[PDB]
Order: sequence, then C-alpha cells, then structure tokens
Amino acid sequence: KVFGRCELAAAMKRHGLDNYRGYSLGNWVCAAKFESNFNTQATNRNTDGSTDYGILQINSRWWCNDGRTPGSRNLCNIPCSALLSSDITASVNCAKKIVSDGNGMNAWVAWRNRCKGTDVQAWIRGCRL
Ligand SMILES: [Cl-]
Ligand SMILES: [Cl-]
Ligand SMILES: [Cl-]
Ligand SMILES: [Cl-]
Ligand SMILES: [Cl-]
Ligand SMILES: [Cl-]
Ligand SMILES: [Cl-]
Ligand code: NA
Repeated sequence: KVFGRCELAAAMKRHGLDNYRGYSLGNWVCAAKFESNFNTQATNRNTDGSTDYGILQINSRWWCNDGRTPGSRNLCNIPCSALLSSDITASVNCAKKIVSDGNGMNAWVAWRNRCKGTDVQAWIRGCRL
C-alpha cells in the first residue's frame, strides 16, 4: 500500500506513535517519507546482507527474521514479511521498540540526515487528526 501523507499521519496516531518517546507525529511521517516514500512494500538490501523492510525500513540485522541475515537477531519477534503489510500495526509496534533502544530516532539514519532539526510539523500540516 502507498499511503498519502495525512492518511499515514492518521494511521500512526491511531496506533499510538504520536509523541511516542517524545517524537511528534511529523517526525514519524518525515521518517516514513524518506525511508519508504510511504510504501508499505518497500525493501532495500544493505551491503552487509541485511534487508530493511516496510514503511519505516526496519532492519533484519536486529529487529525481524528473514532467514537470510547470518548472526542477526529478531528482537521484534516477527517475520520481516509482517513489516510489508497494508496494516501498519507490526511496523508501529516494532518501531516503538527501536525508538526505546537508547538513541531515539537516530536509529533511522534518513531521519537523522533529512528530518532531525527541520520543520517536521509541515508533514502533518492541514491533516484532519
Ligand atoms: Cl508527500
Ligand atoms: Cl509534528
Ligand atoms: Cl537470519
Ligand atoms: Cl532475537
Ligand atoms: Cl519468522
Ligand atoms: Cl493501518
Ligand atoms: Cl530521544
Ligand atoms: Na534477523
């Protein structure tokens, strides 16, 4: 599924991401825009052989099982395919664990490089939330 900007803001708020770990909804919408372009089916292979999955590009190195990332963990206790669903519940649940792990949203390098410190409220501007 390819979400619209306000459609995703609303789904993230329904699943309790808004202000989770003090990160306003615009931070989450901006991270999703640059990780996946709002596409739940986004996948990207990393040079180390891990793969990033879904709207928030969650990495198989630590967070989900894809069976092809040697020495990896599965700390969200999910198949990485669950992160590609039209329903974002598994991505949001896992994202809550990642953002709790100690470095906040810096875990998402695209958030650090493209969202952090910017006018992230623009991402929810106009949205009926
Ligand atoms: Cl957009
Ligand atoms: Cl915001
Ligand atoms: Cl594996
Ligand atoms: Cl594990
Ligand atoms: Cl699995
Ligand atoms: Cl959803
Ligand atoms: Cl933080
Ligand atoms: Na894994």
